[PDB]
Amino acid sequence: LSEQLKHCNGILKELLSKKHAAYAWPFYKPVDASALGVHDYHDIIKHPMDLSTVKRKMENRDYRDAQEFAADVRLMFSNCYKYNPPDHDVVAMARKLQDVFEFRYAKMPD
Ligand SMILES: CCNC(=O)[C@H](CC)[C@@H]1N=C(c2ccc(Cl)cc2)c2cc(OC)ccc2-n2c(C)nnc21
Ligand SMILES: C[C@H](O)COC[C@H](C)O
Ligand SMILES: [Cl-]
Repeated sequence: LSEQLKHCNGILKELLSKKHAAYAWPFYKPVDASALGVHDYHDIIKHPMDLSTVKRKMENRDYRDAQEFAADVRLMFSNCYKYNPPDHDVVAMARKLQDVFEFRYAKMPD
C-alpha cells in the first residue's frame, strides 16, 4: 500500500476495534434487509456499503487512493442518514463513528 493507503488502513482497523465497538457494530457487515424486515431498503439505498466490504476492498488492493477509500466510508454513513429518521439511535451511532473517521482522516500524511 501507499503511505496514504496505510493511514487509511489504520483508520479502518481503528473503526473495527473494541474501543469503538459500542457504536460501530451496526456497520460491521452488510445490511441484511430481510433479517431486519426493512423490505424497502434496497429501493432506497442503491449502493450498500459497510466496513467488512471496505476491509475486503483494502485487502484486495481495490482502492487506488485515499480518496476512493474515504468515498466508500462516507457512502456507508450516508446510506444510514438516508434510510433512517434523523433522531434514530443508529443515526446517533453513525454520527459518532463518522466523527472518529473524519478527524483521523484529516491527519492524512502528505
Ligand atoms: C426499521 C428500523 N431501522 C433499521 O433497522 C435500520 C435500517 C436497516 C438499521 N438499524 C440498525 C440498528 C437499529 C437500532 C440500533 Cl440501537 C442499532 C442499529 C442496524 C442493525 C444491524 O444489526 C446487525 C445492522 C445494521 C443496521 N443499520 C444501519 C447500518 N443503518 N440502518 C440500520
Ligand atoms: C454528524 C455529521 O453527519 C457528520 O459529522 C462529521 C463531523 C466531523 O463530526
Ligand atoms: Cl468523498
